[PDB]
Amino acid sequence: SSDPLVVAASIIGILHLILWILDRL
Amino acid sequence: SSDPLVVAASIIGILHLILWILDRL
Amino acid sequence: SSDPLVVAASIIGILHLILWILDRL
Amino acid sequence: SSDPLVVAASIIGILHLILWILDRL
Ligand SMILES: [Ca+2]
Ligand SMILES: [Ca+2]
Ligand SMILES: [Ca+2]
Ligand SMILES: [Ca+2]
Ligand SMILES: [Ca+2]
Ligand SMILES: [Cl-]
Repeated sequence: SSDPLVVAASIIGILHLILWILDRL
Repeated sequence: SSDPLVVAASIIGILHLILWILDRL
Repeated sequence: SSDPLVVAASIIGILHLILWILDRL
Repeated sequence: SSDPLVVAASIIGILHLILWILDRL
């Protein structure tokens, strides 16, 4: 388990990557 | 809970994203 | 130990960096 | 505490930011 702040940041990071990929495709 | 180093890095990462967004807006 | 989601995000982040480096080299 | 992999990724992430800043300055 992780700090809820870290879980939040990890999710935001992944969604950022996904949106970036979709933008370029 | 997380290592204090990881908590620090997560906060820095989020603030980086926020500042980037504000810069572009 | 960390949340499996955070472990996943950390791995993705590192592989992203590696691929970026290889792309530029 | 965190998974050693996550600690490693957090350190790499921060050093990446620092080097980027120094490069631009
Ligand atoms: Ca806490
Ligand atoms: Ca420690
Ligand atoms: Ca933990
Ligand atoms: Ca969980
Ligand atoms: Ca492990
Ligand atoms: Cl963690």
